[PDB]
Amino acid sequence: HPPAVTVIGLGLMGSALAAVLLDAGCPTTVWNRSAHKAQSLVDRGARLTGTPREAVEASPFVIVCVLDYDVLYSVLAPSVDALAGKVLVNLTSGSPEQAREAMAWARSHGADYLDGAIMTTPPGVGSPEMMFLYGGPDDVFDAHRQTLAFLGDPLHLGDDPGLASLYDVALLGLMWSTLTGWLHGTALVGAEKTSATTFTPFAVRWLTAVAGFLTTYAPQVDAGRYPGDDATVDVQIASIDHLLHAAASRGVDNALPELLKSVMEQARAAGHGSDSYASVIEVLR
Amino acid sequence: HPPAVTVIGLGLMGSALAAVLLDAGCPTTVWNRSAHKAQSLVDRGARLTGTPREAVEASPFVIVCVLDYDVLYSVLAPSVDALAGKVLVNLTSGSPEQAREAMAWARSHGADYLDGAIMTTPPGVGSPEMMFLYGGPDDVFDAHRQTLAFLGDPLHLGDDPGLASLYDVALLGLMWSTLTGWLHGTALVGAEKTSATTFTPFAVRWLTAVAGFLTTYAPQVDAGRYPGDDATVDVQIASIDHLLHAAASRGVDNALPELLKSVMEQARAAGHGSDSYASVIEVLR
Ligand SMILES: NC(=O)c1ccc[n+]([C@@H]2O[C@H](COP(=O)([O-])OP(=O)(O)OC[C@H]3O[C@@H](n4cnc5c(N)ncnc54)[C@H](OP(=O)(O)O)[C@@H]3O)[C@@H](O)[C@H]2O)c1
Ligand SMILES: NC(=O)c1ccc[n+]([C@@H]2O[C@H](COP(=O)([O-])OP(=O)(O)OC[C@H]3O[C@@H](n4cnc5c(N)ncnc54)[C@H](OP(=O)(O)O)[C@@H]3O)[C@@H](O)[C@H]2O)c1
Repeated sequence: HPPAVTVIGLGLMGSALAAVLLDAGCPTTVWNRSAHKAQSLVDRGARLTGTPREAVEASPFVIVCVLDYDVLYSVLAPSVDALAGKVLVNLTSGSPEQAREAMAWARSHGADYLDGAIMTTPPGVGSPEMMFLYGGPDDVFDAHRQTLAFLGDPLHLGDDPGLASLYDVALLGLMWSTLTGWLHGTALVGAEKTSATTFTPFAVRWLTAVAGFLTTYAPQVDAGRYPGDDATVDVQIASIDHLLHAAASRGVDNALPELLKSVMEQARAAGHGSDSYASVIEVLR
Repeated sequence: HPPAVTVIGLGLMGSALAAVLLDAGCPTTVWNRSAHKAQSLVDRGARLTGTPREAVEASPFVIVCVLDYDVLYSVLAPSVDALAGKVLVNLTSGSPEQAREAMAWARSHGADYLDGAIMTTPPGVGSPEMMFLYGGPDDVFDAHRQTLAFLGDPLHLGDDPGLASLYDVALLGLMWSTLTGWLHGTALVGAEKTSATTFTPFAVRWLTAVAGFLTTYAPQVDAGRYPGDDATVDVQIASIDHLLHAAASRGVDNALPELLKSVMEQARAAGHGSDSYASVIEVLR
C-alpha cells in the first residue's frame, strides 16, 4: 500500500530515486528543468509534468534532489501555496544551517519536512545496505519510514534537520580524503606498471584494517588522550618520508602527503611525538 | 615442526612479532639496542643476546624490524660474516629503492632475502586476516611461507623486493589520508556534542561504500577515461563547499578539505568537470 510520490530533479541521483520508487510500485510523478532527462522514466510509467507545481500537487509525498538549496527555493517558490499538508523530503546536499532554514520555510507553508543525505552513488539507491541519514521530527520520520526504506536503510539521526547534513559533510570529507590518497598511491604503483585493477583489491582489503583503526581511536578522540601503544606519530613521520621520496621520483604530485606530514609535524611540535595518530586532532582544533 | 627464529628490533612492532613466534612454538632469540624492552619476552621464554651478531648466529631464520634501513645496516654490518646460509626477512619500513639495495647486499654475503611490509598495527600480528606483503625470489618465499603464516596472511607480490615497499607507501598514504579526513569530520560533529564513538560506526560503514567506489574507478584510472555516470567533479566541488563552511564555523582547521577542493578545481580547469572523481588522478601527474 505505497503512496503516490513525486520527485523534483532528475539528475544522476534524482533519476535513480525515481526509478526505484517506480519499481517499488509507487505512482510516480516527476519534474526536471530539462525534460529530456525524464524520457526513460516516462517510458517505464512515470508521469512528467510541465511545471514543478503540478508535480507537487500530484502527490502527498515529495522528494527534492537538485544541485543545492538555492535551486530548491528557486524551483519551488512558485509552488509554496501547494505545499500545505504535504511531506517534503529534501535529499539535496547542503550545510546544517541550510537544512534548518529549509525546515522553517516548509513549515511556514504548512508542509511536513525531513532533511536527508544519500550515502551512496546512484547504483546503490534501492539497496538496504546504503545509508540514508535523516533529520527532522520523529512523527514525520515514523509515518514515512516504509516509503524511505524503498531507497535504502533510513537512519533517523534525531529531531534537528541539520544533523543529517552535519554527518554528511563529515562523511564526504572522509570520502574525498580516501579517494585522493588512493589515487595518489595508484599513480605511484602505476609508474611501475602495476595496474589500478591489480593494486585496488589490496587497497580495499587494507581499508578494513584502517576502519579498525578508526574504531580503536574513537574513545581516544573523546578522552583527549592518545596512548602510543600501537604506533607513534614520530614513527609515522619517518615512514611518510618513504612515500614522499617514492612519489617524487615517479612524477607524482606530493601536495597531499606534504600536508599530511606537516600535520604530523604540527602534532609532534605540540608534544604528541609518542602519542597515537589520533593526537593529530589536537592540531585541527 | 617450527624452526629457530631470531628477531632484531623489539619496538612496538618487533615485540609483537617475537611474541607471536614464541606462542607458535619457535625457539625465539632476540636483540634490541635497549635491552629493557626484552624483559617481558625473556620472562616468557625468549633468549636475549648482548649483540646482534649472536642473535643472527643463533637462528637460520632472521627477522629485522627496526626504525629504518640505515639502522638495519648499522646493526647488521658487524654480522655480515654470519649471514651466509641464513634467511633474512626484512619487515622494516622503507622505499622500493632501499629494498632492492638490501637484497643485493644480503645476497653478497650469502643470505637469502625477502622484503616485507606489515599491513597491521601490533595487535593484529598473528591474525590470518592481516596482510603481510612480500617481494623477493619465489623459492625463498615458498620455502618459508609456513613460518611467515604465523605472523599473518603472507602475500607474495613477485620476484622484485621493491614491490612490497611500493605497495606499502601507496597503502600508507591511503591510510594517513583516511585517518586525517576521519579526524577532521570527527572534530566537526564533535563541536555539536556528537561523540567520536557515536560518529565512528557511521564512518566505518561508509568506508565499505567508499571502498566500492575504488573498485568502480580502478578500470577508469587504467584507461585514462573517467565517465561521469555516477557523480561528477563539478557536483563534488559544490558539496565540498558545504563541508568547508560547516567546519570554518565550528573552529576546525580547513587545510585538508581546501587542498582537496583545490585538487578538484584543478581537475575541472583541465576539462574534467563532467567526469568522475577518478579524473583527479590526471592532475596528480
Ligand atoms: N550523484 C551522487 O552520487 C550523489 C550522491 C549523494 C548526493 N548527491 C546530491 O544530490 C544532488 C543532485 O546531484 P546529481 O548528482 O543528481 O547532480 P546532477 O546530475 O548535476 O543534477 C543536478 C540537478 O539540479 C538541477 N538544477 C541545477 N540548476 C538548476 C536550476 N537553476 N533550476 C532548476 N534545476 C536546476 C538539474 O537540472 P537539469 O537536469 O535541468 O540541469 C538537475 O536536476 C546534489 O546536491 C548532490 O550533492 C549526489
Ligand atoms: N607499529 C606499527 O604499527 C607498525 C606497523 C607496520 C610497520 N611498522 C614499521 O616497523 C618499524 C619499527 O616500528 P616500531 O613501530 O616498532 O617503532 P619503535 O617502537 O620506535 O621501534 C623502533 C626500533 O628501532 C630501533 N632503533 C632505532 N634507532 C636505532 C639505532 N640508531 N640503533 C639501533 N636501533 C635503533 C629501536 O631500538 P630502541 O628500542 O633501543 O629504541 C626499536 O627497536 C618501522 O619501520 C615502522 O614503520 C610499524
